[PDB]
Amino acid sequence: SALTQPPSASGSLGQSVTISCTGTSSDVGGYNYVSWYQQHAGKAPKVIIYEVNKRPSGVPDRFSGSKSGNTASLTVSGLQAEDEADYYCSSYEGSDNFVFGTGTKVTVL
Ligand SMILES: O=C(O)c1cc(/N=N/c2ccc(S(=O)(=O)Nc3ccccn3)cc2)ccc1O
Repeated sequence: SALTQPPSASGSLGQSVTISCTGTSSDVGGYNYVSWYQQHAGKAPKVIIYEVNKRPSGVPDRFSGSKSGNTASLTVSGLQAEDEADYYCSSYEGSDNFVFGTGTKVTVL
């Protein structure tokens, strides 16, 4: 029981990176309650997106979410050096329960 994410992804500075988060019709595909977290090495996780494509305050406009079917995604557009980090998704999966993805390490070329 984990959501599927690519282990790693790279992009050039100023370009975009997209990270997918694939589950099933019982979680990612069944609800609009996908969240994304950014974690720099040895630091606490930052909430970047909730409810598929809502941003907390302080998250730049260049981070966005989308979802189609059983796959949600996070795009980091206008890639900056500080965007190098591990990124995790999560979903609601029914009955007051949540499930996390396995994480993607994003590097800048
Ligand atoms: O500042 C904020 O906006 C802020 C927002 C935060 N959002 N946290 C989350 C984390 C996950 C979700 S979610 O995509 O799972 N959505 C939901 C929605 C309703 C019930 C359960 N889950 C929803 C909100 C958490 C802390 C904060 O400070």
